[PDB]
Amino acid sequence: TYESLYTKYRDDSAILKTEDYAHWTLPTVYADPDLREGKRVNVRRDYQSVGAVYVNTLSAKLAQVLFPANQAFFRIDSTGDAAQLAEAMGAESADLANGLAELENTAFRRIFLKSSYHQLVHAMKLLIITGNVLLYRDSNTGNMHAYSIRQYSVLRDGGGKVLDMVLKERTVISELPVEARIKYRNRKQDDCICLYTRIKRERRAVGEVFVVTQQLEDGLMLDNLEVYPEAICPFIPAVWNLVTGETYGRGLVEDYAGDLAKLSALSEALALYEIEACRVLHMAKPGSQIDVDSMAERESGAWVAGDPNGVAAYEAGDYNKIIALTQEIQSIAARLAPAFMYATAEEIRQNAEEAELALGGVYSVIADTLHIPLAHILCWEVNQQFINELLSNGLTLSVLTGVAALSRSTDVNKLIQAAQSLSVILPVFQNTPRVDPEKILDMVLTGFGINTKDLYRTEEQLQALQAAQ
Amino acid sequence: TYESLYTKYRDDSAILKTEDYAHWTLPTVYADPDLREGKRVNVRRDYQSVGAVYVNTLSAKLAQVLFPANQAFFRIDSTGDAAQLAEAMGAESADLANGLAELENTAFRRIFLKSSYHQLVHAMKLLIITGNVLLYRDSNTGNMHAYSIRQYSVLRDGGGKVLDMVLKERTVISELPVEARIKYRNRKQDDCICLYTRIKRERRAVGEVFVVTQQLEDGLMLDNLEVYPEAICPFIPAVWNLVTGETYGRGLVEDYAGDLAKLSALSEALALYEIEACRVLHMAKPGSQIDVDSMAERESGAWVAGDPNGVAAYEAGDYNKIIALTQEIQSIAARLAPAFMYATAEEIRQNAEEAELALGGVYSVIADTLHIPLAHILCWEVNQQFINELLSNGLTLSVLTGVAALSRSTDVNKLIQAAQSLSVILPVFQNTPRVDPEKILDMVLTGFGINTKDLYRTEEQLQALQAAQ
Repeated sequence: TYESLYTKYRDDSAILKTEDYAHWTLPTVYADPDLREGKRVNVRRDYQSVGAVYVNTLSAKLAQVLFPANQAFFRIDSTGDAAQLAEAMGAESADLANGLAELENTAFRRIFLKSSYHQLVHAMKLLIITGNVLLYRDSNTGNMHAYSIRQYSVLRDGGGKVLDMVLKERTVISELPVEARIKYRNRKQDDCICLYTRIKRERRAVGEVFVVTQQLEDGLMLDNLEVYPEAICPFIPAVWNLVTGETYGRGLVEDYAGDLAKLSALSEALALYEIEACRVLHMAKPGSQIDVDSMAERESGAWVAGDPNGVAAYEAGDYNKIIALTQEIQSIAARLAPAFMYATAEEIRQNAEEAELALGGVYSVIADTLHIPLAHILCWEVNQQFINELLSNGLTLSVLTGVAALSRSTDVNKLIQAAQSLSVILPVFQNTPRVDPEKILDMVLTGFGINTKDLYRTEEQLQALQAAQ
Repeated sequence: TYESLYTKYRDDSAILKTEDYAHWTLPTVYADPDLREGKRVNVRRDYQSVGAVYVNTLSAKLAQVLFPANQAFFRIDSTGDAAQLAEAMGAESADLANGLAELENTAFRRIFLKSSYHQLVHAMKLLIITGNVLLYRDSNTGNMHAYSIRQYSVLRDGGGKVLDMVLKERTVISELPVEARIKYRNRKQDDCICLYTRIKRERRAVGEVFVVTQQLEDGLMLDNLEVYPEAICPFIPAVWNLVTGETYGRGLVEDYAGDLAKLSALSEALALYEIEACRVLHMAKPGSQIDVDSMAERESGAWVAGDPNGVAAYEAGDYNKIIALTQEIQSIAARLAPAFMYATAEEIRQNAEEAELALGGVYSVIADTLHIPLAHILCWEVNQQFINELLSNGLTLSVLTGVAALSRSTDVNKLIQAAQSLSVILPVFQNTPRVDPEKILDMVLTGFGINTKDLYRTEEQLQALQAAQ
């Protein structure tokens, strides 16, 4: 009876309010799937297209910053406890730094298989306009899909923890498993049948757990029970702005509804004036001597008798109004521009920082709510054994995010500077025997923020080098 | 009776609505083939030509970005499972990297044989204007063809999976096989006869399958049964924008119909004024002393008696209206410009990124829906055995797309930078024996994102080099 839960957990007020926001920017992203059965039903548009362009540009731009195509978007600290991390893979105490880097480098490419990038862009659009999205990642094939709030509903506490979810989907009988298709032997046409999925949180001895099950419209279960640890669950609900106490988030467009509402009416008035500007009439002045028939029926080049100014073109003075309205609309549009950001790894650094400045602190929220689970899922896909050992014991991987994934990104810059300075300081002091070069080295290296333990040689290596002479 | 299915699967509303979009941009691309039998039937044009220029420019530009002429448009990851991939070709563990690169480099040239590029451009036009296209690739010869929704119809579930298709085509009796031409012995003229093809999805033990069959108008089958795995099917339906629940997609032009509709009327009014500006009349003022006969019939150079201002040229004041209308039309046209993008491998990178920014996230959709099957088809054409082994077992090739085919494109840039930095850091630290050069190497290389396993020498090679002394 998952239909009962699905209906119970909905919020009609938010669904009804979020129609205008879509109507002002991109109506086709928020279309109701329950009013159509495979045929077009018309969708109306608005008198202005500024919102569409702004939203398209911002959604396209956000994808490049969050998911760069030539470097990983997450880093592993590993400073917590190297013992267990090294014991899981079975490597030396120092080879962990190389192994983690190899895993991170080889893992992030998996996000570009089987059209995931397009779904990511669609999810960004959904988050910007409606502020809610559910993301499903299939490990067997490598494909993803994004859903709107018209196909799912969630339940959470006052503290924000998600407790339950239900998802609706439509299909046909031919797609069902052989076990369940023995029933419904009649009516084996391409008739549509609904399917429901439920995700529920539960706790076992070694931690919390998510349980997945499925059911048809008429109560019948379909087995397929699966259990995942909370860290590697394939379902990811996300929010843009979440007011404490509520269940669903809010979008960026909701903060700027007044300007769009004030712009649509001006656009309508401009359209009315432009349509009025298409009257082509010629007026014959009354009280003037003219020969209308000859003027209107003679071939070009003839001579006629009458005043050379007895006929004039219709004039209403509506051009100045168009000129005036255009300037006001342009001024409002320009004033709205900054809010929507309309205009080597360091380039990505600066772009992300400027996105932080423009958005106001949501880039960090998006990074926090998306980067953490995807990293675990991809790492599990690339190496099952290593993650299985970590989850069974209870401890979990540490990941850095929030414009802070520069752990292995821009350390070479801090080494180049040290090398440049060491080439200027050491040539001097070579003659003076009172200054120890080792202390200068140990001061300069630590000054720039480099852990000397990853560069200095061990005692055994020095002894071997001295012996090899 | 494939005619019944063909008629059943059509959507008349979309077909009737999509006429205006073609009429505003390029009427000849959407002409009905069932109203003509080999003779011209006139096609009407519109008062404005902005849409035609914009569509031509965008369609021409899109082809260069998607299908560059001097590098492959797809890359193979191979990180999934090198065991089976190496076992299929019969190569070593490390020679796979070279073999895959060779295959990718030698495969992509096949797209330029026998006039495929023109069909690709036509398909891009069709996608932009109507948002639907069916693409057929013939392996025997190397030619392609593109069809509009006036010649085919498709069926899909609520989830978007395509289940069935039907295609219509016209020909003559002389083209039929000898087996079927024994019938229809009479009427062996060049009379036109229709032909129908059906593509249906079905599942067998080792995966899903597509079945192709043909039939004439009068029920008679023509044999030619063929079976393809779903991955290497030669038919590819595509969409530009697909609203969940519906069957056919939507085009880019549909988002900007209001501006074009508002522009056509202004163009008509401008044409009316321009036609009015062709009245050449001379008016003889009433109440003035003049000698009209002498003025109008004497040779040039004569002297006449009369006022020097008794005759004036006709004046209606319609020039200012032309000046005004031109500015408004130009302003609207300029405002429409950005939406249609009107204005070394890195150049292609930047061009594709800017296309991503302008379009709003469709470049990725087009790449996802076109690159994946064409890669498999071309690879099968260049090497049948390798693909046959992979498909029989069940596993499939992994391909990267969505402005993410840079796997083997721009790795040399990340190596040049490392080489430049290594030439500045290693000259220093040569005197200090406390810093190990190997650790600096292993840090700098991994910092830029290079898998050291493809550069470092193995233990055996080092031993051999040491012995060779």
